[PDB]
Amino acid sequence: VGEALEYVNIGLSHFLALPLAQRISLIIIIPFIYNIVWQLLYSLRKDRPPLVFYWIPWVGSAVVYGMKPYEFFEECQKKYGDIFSFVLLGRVMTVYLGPKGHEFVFNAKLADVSAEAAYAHLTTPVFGKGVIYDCPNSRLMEQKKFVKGALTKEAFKSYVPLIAEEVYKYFRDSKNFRLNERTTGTIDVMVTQPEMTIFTASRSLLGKEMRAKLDTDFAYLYSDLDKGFTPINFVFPNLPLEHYRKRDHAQKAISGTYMSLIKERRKNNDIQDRDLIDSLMKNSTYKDGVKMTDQEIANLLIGVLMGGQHTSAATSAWILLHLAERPDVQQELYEEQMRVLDGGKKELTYDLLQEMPLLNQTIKETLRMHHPLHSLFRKVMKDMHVPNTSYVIPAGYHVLVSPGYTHLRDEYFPNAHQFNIHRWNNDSASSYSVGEEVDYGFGAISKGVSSPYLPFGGGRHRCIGEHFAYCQLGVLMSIFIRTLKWHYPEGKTVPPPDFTSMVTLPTGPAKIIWEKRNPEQKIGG
Ligand code: HEM
Ligand SMILES: CCN(CC)c1ccc2cc(C(=O)NC[C@](O)(Cn3cncn3)c3ccc(F)cc3F)c(=O)oc2c1
Ligand SMILES: OC[C@H]1O[C@@H](O)[C@H](O)[C@@H](O)[C@@H]1O
Repeated sequence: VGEALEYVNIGLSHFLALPLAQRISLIIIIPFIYNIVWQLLYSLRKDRPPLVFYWIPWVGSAVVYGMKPYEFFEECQKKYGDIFSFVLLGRVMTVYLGPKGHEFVFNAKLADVSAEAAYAHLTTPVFGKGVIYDCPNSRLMEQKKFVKGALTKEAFKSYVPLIAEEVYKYFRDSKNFRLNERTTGTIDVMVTQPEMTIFTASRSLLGKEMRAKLDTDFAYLYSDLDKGFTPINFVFPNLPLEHYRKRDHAQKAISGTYMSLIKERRKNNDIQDRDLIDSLMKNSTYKDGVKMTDQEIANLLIGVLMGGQHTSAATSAWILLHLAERPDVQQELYEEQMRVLDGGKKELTYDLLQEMPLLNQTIKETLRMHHPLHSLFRKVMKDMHVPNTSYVIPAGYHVLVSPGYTHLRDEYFPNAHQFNIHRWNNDSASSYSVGEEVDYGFGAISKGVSSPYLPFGGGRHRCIGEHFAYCQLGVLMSIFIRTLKWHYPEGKTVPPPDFTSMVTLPTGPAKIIWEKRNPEQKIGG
């Protein structure tokens, strides 16, 4: 042994007498070989879920998971079952597919997992400090409560005409439409839908003043900030490049605009119930008496508007794209519009939107086939035992849940790759809590999260924007259906999703051809 330990020291010094080319070679080949050896030893472990084999250390399965995560999940499921782990850019990700996985991740105890440890670098450089994932979970819960106070049924009743006004304004003024001058045209829906989404959301949630700013060069800052909302932030949140300086500058200037309005309303004591800014000005004191700063209010507004921006814009893009090859669905939806709105002689209201089940089923079905968020993550903070298994998920791992994968499984949605709005007949609610409820701080929500359909997540991190999204999408599609027909250019069909973007938006350019149902119809103003 003593002689062996001498030759270890000798071996260590001979390593350094190696030619530098042979040294860097060993610096590479040794981790490769050890990674394989480590995986082979790891597969022996019975308190660990199977780990997907991978050749490149640290990188792991990043390429196949990044580009086609559902195909990746399906292959891993056949080989290993519903629980399995894979390496992703230096992280170990433990996936739990299906309703039991929804339950394991979305209902995990607060002390067991942390969303903000998974997401802080993704969002904080875009939204700003002190909100969403740049704060403890208890602050997030109350921020969600504050925002939900502007998302009441009475708010939605007031938002519907404002959103309708913005859609008609876009049809009238946008170069993509100009309905008073053109009866047919071609659009890229990943151009039109982001613009319609920010116009309708800024007008209703942010209010008249902030919508007005979008008619100026200030809109360029929104574009700059929006570019900053990218999954590259997971690995490179800050780099000395113009991309990041334009983003940071936009965050400062946009939040500065929000703060200017806030401080001006406070100065004049002009604080009503007009928008989410009014609401947060009156309702943003935490339960320990600490008040959100004006900077934090502005940053929360950015986060809310930006999250709702990308999910909603992608979703209305997918609705239009699925309907472009379904003139039968367009026709059905049009008949429902004519019946509910008395041939168009009734103005659309929030109440009447609730009397349009087929419209709401079309949104529901689009969200089944196109979950905007294919993977939701948490960092594991304490060792977690997987029930009915011998598995223990150790702290330092991440858990990954994918309701969007199960949305596309035949076992839960027969013919899952068929767009069929009638699978939701007499089940047209955006979601339906069936039994026991629980309040994490922002209102009672469903205690169970085992539904195979979870477009809005569940548990403490559940979306609070579901009813706003349905309101916004409902008004927008109601008007689209009543005003236009649309179809594909010859030989085109629904594009595949881009799974590497911030949401699973359509791979572009995704073009449709519209035509006015009434070429003589004029939009005033
Ligand atoms: C069709 C549209 C949308 C879909 C499918 C959707 C989906 C989701 C999902 C799956 C989650 C859970 C995230 C997780 O568990 O990690 C979530 C959370 C959230 N969403 Fe949405 N969302 C949509 C629109 C919106 C809108 C319009 C807003 C704002 C008005 C919004 C704001 C939020 C917020 C504040 C959270 C809470 C994040 C947390 O607690 O960690 N979402 N959303
Ligand atoms: C490369 C592919 N991969 C795998 C690594 C990706 C890619 C992008 C993402 C984005 C995610 C994401 O943006 N989550 C945050 C969000 O929940 C979104 N959101 C909910 N409702 C509306 N927006 C949120 C919640 C609250 C809010 F105030 C703003 C928000 F933005 C995510 O979770 O995972 C990802 C995984
Ligand atoms: O969002 C518009 C408004 O909705 C109202 O019902 C809320 O009570 C207000 O706080 C909010 O400003």
